[PDB]
Amino acid sequence: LHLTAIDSHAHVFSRGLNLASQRRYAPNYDAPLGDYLGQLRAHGFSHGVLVQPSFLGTDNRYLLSALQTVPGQLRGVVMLERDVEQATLAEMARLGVRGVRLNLMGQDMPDLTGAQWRPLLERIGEQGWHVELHRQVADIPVLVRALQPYGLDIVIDHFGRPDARRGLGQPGFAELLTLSGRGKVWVKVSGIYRLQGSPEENLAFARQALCALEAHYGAERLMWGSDWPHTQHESEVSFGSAVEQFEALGCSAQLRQALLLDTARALFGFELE
Repeated sequence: LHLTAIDSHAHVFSRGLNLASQRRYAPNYDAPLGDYLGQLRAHGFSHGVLVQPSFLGTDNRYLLSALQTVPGQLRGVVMLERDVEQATLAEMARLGVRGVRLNLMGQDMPDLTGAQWRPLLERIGEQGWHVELHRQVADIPVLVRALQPYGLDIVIDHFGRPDARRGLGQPGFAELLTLSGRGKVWVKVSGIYRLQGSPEENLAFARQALCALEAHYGAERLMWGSDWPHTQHESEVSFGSAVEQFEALGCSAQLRQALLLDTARALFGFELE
């Protein structure tokens, strides 16, 4: 109910469904809506964004089913097949999805400026949906500049997935702090435990990255994510250990309100107050 704080980026999926529909990539434990909702209230956050989990591909049935289960409380982003009709996009936005995630990371580099993607890029544009990116920082500036012309919001995952043990002048992060984003570029500060480093190194870099990122994009463009249930890091990370890392960044009260509410509240339209 009360819009106290918003968690952007999170996944849900049932072990019984991952066993009944037969999947094998990264499905073992169960991440039901209830658990996530519990972990949310348990740490403050009242609203969240369900992002489509990679191992489910275009099947957004569970995400869609969980959005209706708790109306208004969640928004979530999906993954769409190459050619999709506006009809289904509208019906999804009506359900609460406000963006699409291409999600490459460990996938073959797509040519967004190409013609085999435009058919979809136009569909999401007419709906106002943003496009979520997830790939090495090295490729981010190229994917961003490709979606740049389409005039739509671009959300970058996990600091841009740079290398914690490489500095801010990294091959991809550098262009990021100098990118030409007409305020249409968002960057998510989440899952620092993915920066290919030690929990103490990623944390040191996450600290520097934030200050540099906000200095170029602004607080109204940075939002915090839990990345729950933290896939491939379940043993090391939990919702609480993720918040604790947030508290560790040492963000002033102002930025925290932007990273935990204001920003995400705008992009996903959580117009509640």
